[PDB]
Amino acid sequence: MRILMVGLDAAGKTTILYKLKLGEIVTTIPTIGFNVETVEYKNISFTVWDVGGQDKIRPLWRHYFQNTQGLIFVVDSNDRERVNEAREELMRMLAEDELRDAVLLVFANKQDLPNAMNAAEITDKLGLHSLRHRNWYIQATCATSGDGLYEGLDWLSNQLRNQK
Ligand SMILES: Nc1nc2c(ncn2[C@@H]2O[C@H](COP(=O)(O)OP(=O)(O)O)[C@@H](O)[C@H]2O)c(=O)[nH]1
Ligand SMILES: [Mg+2]
Repeated sequence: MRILMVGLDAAGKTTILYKLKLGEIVTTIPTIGFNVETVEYKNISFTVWDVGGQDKIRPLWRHYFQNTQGLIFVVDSNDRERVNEAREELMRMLAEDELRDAVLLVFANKQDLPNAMNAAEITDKLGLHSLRHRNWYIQATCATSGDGLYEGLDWLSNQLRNQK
């Protein structure tokens, strides 16, 4: 099954995967620049990738959103420099029908980081403090140890299957 674990560059995508261990990741280069890591094997299927509009205008993203039922948002809580880079992509995932119920799994790892915004504004400059109604979920995620990952994956799985 497919859950699009979206996230910026160096957020934590490869680590989470390092744990799950869906087998050496085939990191090929589809479009001049746009790389996608089809980390899809067995029950789990993660079409890995990064942000960037929608490549050099190709309907592959749409076909992903259409068939996908999952939604794992990994927010480099630290990257406070490009902060809105997510909001920019998310911009489309706003109205999009294909991904209505799809539970957005806000894995907010890298919060305790000295660089990142102070403790309180952690969930501020993100916009997840006021944005409600949308289907989402956010718990303290520690990929290194493994914490955060459990509650997230389980909650998502249950919600999606149960909601319908
Ligand atoms: N200090 C520390 N480093 C992290 C954290 N989690 C992962 N990183 C490291 O940051 C780097 C980028 O993560 P990576 O998995 O390669 O990200 P991806 O590029 O977005 O797939 C790797 O060197 C990770 O080990 C964390 O919260 N604390
Ligand atoms: Mg990669």
